[PDB]
Amino acid sequence: MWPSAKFIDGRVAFSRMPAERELDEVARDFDAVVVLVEDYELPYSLDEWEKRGVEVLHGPIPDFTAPSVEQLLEILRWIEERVREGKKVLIHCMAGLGRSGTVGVAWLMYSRGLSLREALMEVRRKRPGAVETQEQMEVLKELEERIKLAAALEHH
Ligand SMILES: [Cl-]
Repeated sequence: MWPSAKFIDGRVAFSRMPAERELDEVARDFDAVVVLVEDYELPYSLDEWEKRGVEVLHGPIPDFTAPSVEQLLEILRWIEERVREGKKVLIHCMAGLGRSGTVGVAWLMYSRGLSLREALMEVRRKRPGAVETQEQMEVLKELEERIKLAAALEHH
């Protein structure tokens, strides 16, 4: 297991950007990768993943910014489809902090129904620093309220 990978359940991890020399290892350990960096941040083409038999969702998010709630939910749905096929999924930004941490917190709230508080404490335990900006934090409250609101519809 790639030591940079920070697992938030048995199948999904977040990390920093693998370097090109790290790709063979990351590919032996993961079947799918959600790449959250922008093109100019990458030091190799995303074909390198394809060549190694790894499925890619490229969901670029400019650094120190936040996805919208709809980008987040799109990423979550794709992660869920792969987990269902028996895959392991790595989510990665550049530093392993704000962007990939924001998605990882979103993954715990969606898949396990934990509060933003409990999810954020789990992600920070694995990587202190994660979720960097207040826009990142805001989108997570936005998502939390939507999750509560959707769970409330199902009760009544
Ligand atoms: Cl919704």
